[PDB]
Amino acid sequence: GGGGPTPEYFLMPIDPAWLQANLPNTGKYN
Repeated sequence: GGGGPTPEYFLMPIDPAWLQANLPNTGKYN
């Protein structure tokens, strides 16, 4: 989760919101 480049499973940060951030913008981070 978050908002930036690179897929979420590189680092796995504690964003709780991304799971229903229902724009085409799941699965990446900052």
